[PDB]
Amino acid sequence: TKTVFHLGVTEADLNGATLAIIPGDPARVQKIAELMDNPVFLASHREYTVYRAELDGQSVVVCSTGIGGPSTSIAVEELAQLGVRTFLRVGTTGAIQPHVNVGDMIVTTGSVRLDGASLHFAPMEFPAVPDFDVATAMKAAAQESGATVHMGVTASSDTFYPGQERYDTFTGRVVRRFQGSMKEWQDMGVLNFEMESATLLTMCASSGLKAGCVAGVIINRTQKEIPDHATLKETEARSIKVVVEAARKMLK
Amino acid sequence: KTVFHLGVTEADLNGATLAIIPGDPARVQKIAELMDNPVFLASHREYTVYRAELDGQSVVVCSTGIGGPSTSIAVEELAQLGVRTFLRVGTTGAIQPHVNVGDMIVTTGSVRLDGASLHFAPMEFPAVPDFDVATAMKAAAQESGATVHMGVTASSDTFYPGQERYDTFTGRVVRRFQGSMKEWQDMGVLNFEMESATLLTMCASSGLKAGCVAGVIINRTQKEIPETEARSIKVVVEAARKMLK
Amino acid sequence: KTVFHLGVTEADLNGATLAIIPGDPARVQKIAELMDNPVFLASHREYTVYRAELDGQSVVVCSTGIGGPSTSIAVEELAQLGVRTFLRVGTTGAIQPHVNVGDMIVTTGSVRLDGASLHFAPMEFPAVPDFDVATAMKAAAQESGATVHMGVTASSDTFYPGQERYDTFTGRVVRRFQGSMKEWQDMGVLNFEMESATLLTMCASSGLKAGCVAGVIINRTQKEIPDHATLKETEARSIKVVVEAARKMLK
Amino acid sequence: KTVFHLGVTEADLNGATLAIIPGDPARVQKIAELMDNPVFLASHREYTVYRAELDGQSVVVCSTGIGGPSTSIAVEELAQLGVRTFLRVGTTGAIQPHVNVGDMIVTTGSVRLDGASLHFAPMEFPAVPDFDVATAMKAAAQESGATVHMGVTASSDTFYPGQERYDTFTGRVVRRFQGSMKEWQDMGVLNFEMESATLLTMCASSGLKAGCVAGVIINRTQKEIPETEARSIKVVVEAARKMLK
Amino acid sequence: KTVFHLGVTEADLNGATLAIIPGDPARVQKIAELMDNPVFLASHREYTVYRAELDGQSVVVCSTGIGGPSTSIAVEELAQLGVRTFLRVGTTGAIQPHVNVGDMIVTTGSVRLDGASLHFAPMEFPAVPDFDVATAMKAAAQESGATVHMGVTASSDTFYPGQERYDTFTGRVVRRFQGSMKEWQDMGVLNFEMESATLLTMCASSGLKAGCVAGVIINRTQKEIPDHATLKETEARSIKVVVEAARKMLK
Amino acid sequence: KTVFHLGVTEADLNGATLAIIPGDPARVQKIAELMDNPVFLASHREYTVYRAELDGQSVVVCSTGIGGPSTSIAVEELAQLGVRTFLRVGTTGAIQPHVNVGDMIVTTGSVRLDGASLHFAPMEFPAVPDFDVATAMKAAAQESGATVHMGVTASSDTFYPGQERYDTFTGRVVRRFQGSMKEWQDMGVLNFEMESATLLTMCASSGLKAGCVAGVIINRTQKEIPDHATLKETEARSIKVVVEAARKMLK
Ligand SMILES: Cc1cn([C@H]2C[C@H](O)[C@@H](CO)O2)c(=O)[nH]c1=O
Ligand SMILES: Cc1cn([C@H]2C[C@H](O)[C@@H](CO)O2)c(=O)[nH]c1=O
Ligand SMILES: Cc1cn([C@H]2C[C@H](O)[C@@H](CO)O2)c(=O)[nH]c1=O
Ligand SMILES: Cc1cn([C@H]2C[C@H](O)[C@@H](CO)O2)c(=O)[nH]c1=O
Ligand SMILES: Cc1cn([C@H]2C[C@H](O)[C@@H](CO)O2)c(=O)[nH]c1=O
Ligand SMILES: Cc1cn([C@H]2C[C@H](O)[C@@H](CO)O2)c(=O)[nH]c1=O
Ligand SMILES: [Cl-]
Ligand SMILES: [Cl-]
Ligand SMILES: [Cl-]
Ligand SMILES: [Cl-]
Ligand SMILES: [Cl-]
Ligand SMILES: [Cl-]
Ligand SMILES: [Cl-]
Ligand SMILES: [Cl-]
Ligand SMILES: [Mg+2]
Ligand SMILES: [Mg+2]
Ligand SMILES: [Mg+2]
Ligand SMILES: [Mg+2]
Ligand SMILES: [Mg+2]
Ligand SMILES: [Mg+2]
Ligand SMILES: [Mg+2]
Ligand code: NA
Ligand code: NA
Ligand code: NA
Repeated sequence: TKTVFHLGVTEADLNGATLAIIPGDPARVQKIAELMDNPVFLASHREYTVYRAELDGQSVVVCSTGIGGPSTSIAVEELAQLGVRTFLRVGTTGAIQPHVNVGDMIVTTGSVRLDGASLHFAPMEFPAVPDFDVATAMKAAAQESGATVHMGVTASSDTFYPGQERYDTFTGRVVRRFQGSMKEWQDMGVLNFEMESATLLTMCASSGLKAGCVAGVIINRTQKEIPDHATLKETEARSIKVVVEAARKMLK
Repeated sequence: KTVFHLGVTEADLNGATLAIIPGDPARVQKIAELMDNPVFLASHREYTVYRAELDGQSVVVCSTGIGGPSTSIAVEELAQLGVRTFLRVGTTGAIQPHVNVGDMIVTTGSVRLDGASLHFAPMEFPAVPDFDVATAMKAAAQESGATVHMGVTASSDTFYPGQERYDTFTGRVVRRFQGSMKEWQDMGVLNFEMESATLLTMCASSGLKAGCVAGVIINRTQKEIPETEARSIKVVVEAARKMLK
Repeated sequence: KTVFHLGVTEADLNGATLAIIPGDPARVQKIAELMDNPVFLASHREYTVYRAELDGQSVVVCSTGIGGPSTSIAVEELAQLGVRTFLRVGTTGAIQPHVNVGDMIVTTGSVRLDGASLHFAPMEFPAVPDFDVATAMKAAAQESGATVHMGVTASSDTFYPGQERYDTFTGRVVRRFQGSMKEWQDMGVLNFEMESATLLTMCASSGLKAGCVAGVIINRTQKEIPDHATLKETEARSIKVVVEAARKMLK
Repeated sequence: KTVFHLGVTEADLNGATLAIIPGDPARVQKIAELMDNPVFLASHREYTVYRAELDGQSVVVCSTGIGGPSTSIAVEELAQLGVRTFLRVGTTGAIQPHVNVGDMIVTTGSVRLDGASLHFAPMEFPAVPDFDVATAMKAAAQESGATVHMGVTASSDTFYPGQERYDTFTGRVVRRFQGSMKEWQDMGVLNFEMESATLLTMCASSGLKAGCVAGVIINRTQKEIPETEARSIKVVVEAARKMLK
Repeated sequence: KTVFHLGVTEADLNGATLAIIPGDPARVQKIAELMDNPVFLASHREYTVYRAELDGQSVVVCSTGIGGPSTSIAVEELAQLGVRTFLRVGTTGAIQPHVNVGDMIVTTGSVRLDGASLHFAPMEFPAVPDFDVATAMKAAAQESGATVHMGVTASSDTFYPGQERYDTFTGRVVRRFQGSMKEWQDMGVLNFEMESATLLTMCASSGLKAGCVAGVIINRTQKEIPDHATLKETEARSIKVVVEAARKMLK
Repeated sequence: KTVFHLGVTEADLNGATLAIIPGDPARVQKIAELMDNPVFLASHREYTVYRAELDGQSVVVCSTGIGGPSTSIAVEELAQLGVRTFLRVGTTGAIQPHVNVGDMIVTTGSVRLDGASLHFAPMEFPAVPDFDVATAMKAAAQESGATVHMGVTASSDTFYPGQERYDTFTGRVVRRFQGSMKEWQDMGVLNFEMESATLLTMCASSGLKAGCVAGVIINRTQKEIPDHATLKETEARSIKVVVEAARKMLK
């Protein structure tokens, strides 16, 4: 009966939803919801915009997370309090491998925990791993969209800048831990950087929740060509089509 | 002349070198309107950005979202655009029985229960505010008539297990955080929030001046889950006034 | 042309690029004989090596011994000899009440309670299998009629304190591991073994494809002493499964 | 009721709740004589203890020896005897080019390159001074006419490799500390000393007020191997005066 | 009365309280036959176990396999069966230019580059031998005419990256271990092997006496390919030495 | 040069390459006077420095103060002046019931509960004595007639919480140290002091020879007060022992 503190929704508001799609950007919430039936705005507070919709007759929540594990952890927790058990993350990513192209899609098979919030759920030795059904559904949905799909490891960083070894910054400095790190992850086969998967996957895998992450590649750190506008727009649309279809696969 | 997330240019800031950085995008306009000629600049994601004038000087107000990661983006991008001083305001849960709802806390150092701070400095580095900003915040807070506590803040990457909340879906907390609230209480830590460790470490190690003031809206010795906010933002604007040179 | 420990050459492998890597040297022949033309290659230390053919393709079977360190040597040396895909089968103790003796587990990620994984990637790197291998193992395991669990495996450098066993010489468990079985249980961890963290981390960070499948021999919430016929049936099914998983991985 | 190391009783302190804690036992009498009625109490090991009176109030002066471990014993045992406020004075090497020999530094937070701080709080906890003490030290240092810097201090369990000195027997520095001076410099750290991390962490986590002020006697951008000390103790006594009320 | 892996019972050990624990199963019989009435007890996995008699006292010889994890099992199960003293002999690669191939090393402490030691004691605990065992080993080593070095051994969960070997499948060494051989050299570390940290930490924290002696088979500052006659001489001497160290311990 | 803290020159040491390093400045003269021609060299801060002659050879006696940090300065500066061997003597609290006040402990390895050791070697590195110094100290200690224990010492940067003392101002002990005394006791640790981890790690990683010997004057497990005579005898015996250990180290 309670209204969760941050998301401002009740369990009844979710109309029985046990699955949530959790993009990063609040603006993307409506966009995902309208790919389903009967999208209804529930609430917007802070970075959390929440809609409900229906997919093959089943209630689905779409809720933005904001950037980063901390804000993601709140949304996932409060949704879980309200009965959500499956969380499908969709979000943009920078690829770091030359073979991954802008417009491709990555389904994370495990995340490098370059975050802090994951540690609030499990010690570092615990794997930031998706639920296998979710990863499988995301792969299938991504392939069916016509996308080129990569399964692999994602580096999930609490920062956009030094943790992704960006030097074009105010200080131009990167702390010792992250100096040379992009090359190290590249050499280790890591596909991409984003900022939420380690927290999400660790939290869920250690809490009896099913989670997975799919991402559209919007830049490649190894390509000094500017991503074409059309490809990006197409990638935006494809990513959310894919996550909704992955949700469909998870429901039945 | 652009930044990746904030959607504003250096020109948009009209020479501002100080930012007030609340967490909640909805607080941005409220803070801006406490100043002169507030102007909406941009809103994208958790980042709503206004400018206003305070004693004739441009000040930026920019929300951070919850947590170190989104905060770190805002601070970096504001710094790219010339901002050098960052005044954090927000709400907080006190963990000391003598710190009351409505009191204000000015953080003298943060327990780094975050990940992003480590992306700027190793854990041994202190998450401490710039002394002038802390001084200005204490003065603004005290001058307002508030009851003000200076001290250590536990700054957590989570709202729930890292602040040892149990009224949660799993109802459990990982080993590291079991008993942690009592430990911080024993150690004299005043309060929990989610951004100061990142902000203070990032800034103290990057030649930026930062500080945090917080309004206490719950006492965790009383209960787990929750006018103070209005008073806090008046205080931070006065702190900004004191920082203006 | 030579490796330091395995005592086999690239030529001995006859072009094999896939290895099945059980823990027990005695299991190697058993696995090899599920395939065509099994040939004993070498046995040195804990490394017994056979080759066989699966649908006309050479497959190597090589034991790892117990633990990440000896596993890491075998994987490295096999990789030097051209092996790129590693299918681990091994016995395991389940820790979840709902995971029954005789069930099978395919590891989706390992809790890195080992040291050797850190020699390949820092702790934040996930000990996760190659998705194709995990998919092949799940399919093989399910097709066999087994009850199959996908999930997290706690992978320990010890059998005793790191798996929170107290019935030991000292009866002591270091602080780090006191209460750890309950913690992993609460976190949904399915089982304990002693090699997957090393194997999965090493491979995932080295451009090698790896996965682990295991037959549940005991459940820690029940008894430590397995029933002989049950164990035998589980072990036989597990090696049939890993061979079919290899079949699925063949190109 | 005589503490294990310091060789004094609570009665010996005549109600003092403030201590000045230099490192060198020889400085103890020198600080004490800046106050009224200095009396020698005890000398054992590196711990020389005097009492004196400052504006009518009893103050203890107690040396710490070099390093967190010996400092921790002195602070603990003084605290057992009623001391609640600890003012550290000492010498320091600056690592910033703009900080000059003769300048003073008031530590706003310490990089915890020590071990004893961890015996009081985990590394995440900030080695930060009490704000009142830091404020009093700044004011006292300024009023002496000293050039004063507020900022972060790297506090090392060694004088040599932990301060990245190479003119040593081995001439080498362990991986952790190779390039560390430059890293701290880049992060805006002002100086190196050896006690503040322990002192500040211990006190901040134990309900004790502490701060550190230091006279710069060498600039490490200039050389490795090293009036400043006279003025420094004047300043710390004046900071003590400000703390009393 | 039984154990989980070694396949021997307390009765099988005939009251032995001392074990010689080589790494290689094939070395077990070679050690046992230097004593009286050697008898094969069991061979399961990497664990080959013999008993013999030394000056009228039963001694067990039990291989460990490679690595701390398999070693920890052997030590634990032997301790369950009454063994209290563990003498490790094994081959090693020296990293100091002044330590020659054919020299012997008695470990005075190990750099804990392993994971299993942490399952017995946190990292700050010293991986230290029992002083009587180290003393006996030094004496035995010296009496054999060997050139003997007492000092620190780096004990790695891997043979390859943890010993900073680059001539590998990936040719990569994780950041932690890049430059590590030079660091250990500069710190006076004598040699690398893969079990002593686990063994010494486990034993020193569990009321068991342990020590490690090793013959230098290669020097990393020289060549990786040992000369056969030199290697054979060194290995023969090492097992003679460890049996004499056992004699000294049992006196 | 005159070293910065110790205030002595190389010439002042008259060729000494061995130092006895007690903690307490007041103990320096007492040790020096057990030898021939004791000469006061300097006193600054916690560093009182004497020279004396032992069998015609110059020996330095230099106090360290309490704790690794001040110890590290003294060892470094003496090493700059040619000192290569460092014999630590002091008193200690035992934590094992079988260790009696008046017994002596020679440290075979230290639990690194300090910070300064990390400034010389990472935590994995063992805080272990030079074998010759430990051997000499054991011999000197046993020849004195004392009961001598060889074993692990817990070396703490604090006297209070790091030794799990609760009779303190806050009565609080941080999580890391709660239950730690029982843990070290169960791991066979003999005693607590506050310098050995730093000293041993520093020296063992820097090509310096060091060891520690200590007289037991308190036992944390015994609720009886040791009498004056015993304590006096123990203090005197400890320094007689360290000087005899120095004699044994002279070349
Ligand atoms: C392009 C890119 C996006 N992201 C994530 C961060 C934000 O959440 C979002 C937009 O930048 O996508 C990265 O983390 N790294 C990248 O290189
Ligand atoms: C009331 C309260 C707020 N906060 C902070 C974190 C977020 O920035 C914001 C909303 O929860 O306030 C806490 O961290 N803990 C609390 O108990
Ligand atoms: C039954 C069982 C096996 N194992 C693994 C370890 C060895 O690799 C092998 C033999 O015990 O199986 C465990 O790790 N835990 C268990 O509970
Ligand atoms: C000059 C100087 C002093 N100190 C401090 C530590 C001791 O407390 C004291 C003696 O060196 O002064 C440093 O740590 N570094 C320095 O460079
Ligand atoms: C020669 C050599 C052996 N060893 C150990 C590992 C194995 O246990 C055994 C065989 O290689 O000896 C090393 O660890 N490093 C070496 O350089
Ligand atoms: C009695 C005792 C002494 N010590 C050491 C610390 C000092 O160096 C010296 C005096 O207390 O002896 C301990 O560390 N613990 C003890 O229990
Ligand atoms: Cl998004
Ligand atoms: Cl806010
Ligand atoms: Cl409340
Ligand atoms: Cl097996
Ligand atoms: Cl001083
Ligand atoms: Cl200078
Ligand atoms: Cl061997
Ligand atoms: Cl002493
Ligand atoms: Mg660098
Ligand atoms: Mg618990
Ligand atoms: Mg059941
Ligand atoms: Mg069942
Ligand atoms: Mg030579
Ligand atoms: Mg030679
Ligand atoms: Mg506790
Ligand atoms: Na956010
Ligand atoms: Na001292
Ligand atoms: Na093995």
